[PDB]
Amino acid sequence: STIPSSITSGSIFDLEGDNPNPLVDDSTLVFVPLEAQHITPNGNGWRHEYKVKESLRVAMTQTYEVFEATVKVEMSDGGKTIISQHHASDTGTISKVYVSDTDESGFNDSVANNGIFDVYVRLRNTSGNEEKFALGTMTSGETFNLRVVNNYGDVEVTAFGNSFGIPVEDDSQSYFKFGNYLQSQDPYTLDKCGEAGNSNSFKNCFEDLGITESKVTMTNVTYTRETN
Ligand SMILES: [Ca+2]
Repeated sequence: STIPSSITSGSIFDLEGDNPNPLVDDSTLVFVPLEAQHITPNGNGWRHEYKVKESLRVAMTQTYEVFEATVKVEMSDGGKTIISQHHASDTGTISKVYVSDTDESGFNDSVANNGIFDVYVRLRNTSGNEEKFALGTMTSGETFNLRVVNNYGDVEVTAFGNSFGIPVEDDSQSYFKFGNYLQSQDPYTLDKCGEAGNSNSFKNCFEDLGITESKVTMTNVTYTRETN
């Protein structure tokens, strides 16, 4: 199936990282932050992703959205990226889906820099605390199915046949984003590398971390959005 127009045309999503464009063909999206190298003032790395445009943003509890895709990940050992997330008005996050090869405990692998990436989700509950849940593991080159649903405040994520969801902290100007947001972080110590707003600092970080590859390919993509 071809990538929906809401994404390709910009009717719903704004692009972050113009070059190269993620649409490599009518049916494929390729996110390569090491090439797009898009930065934001508070970002901690490089990204290549789409975000629901500002004018359409409403509260999490005021929208029904469903994002689904076949996701292939090719990345160097030790890499860590966020491939989908619900962002809040300020600097807050509501939901985040990761593919990371770090030593953070609590997942199926949790062994830094060994080529086996943990795929998990972090959801911020109504008390403002994040609850994390392991979905599966994968090695570079593998593919999995991702489905994220925000049912008017109740967010659910499914991957590898595993599902987890809870009602989340509401935000009046929330917005969904997806793609490849590569995190500048040491996989062993989890310490952040680089300086905010300094692209060259992140360039050096990824070089020193040995992250020379990070490509998230998405196919069979679908996105539904109903705001009331
Ligand atoms: Ca690992």
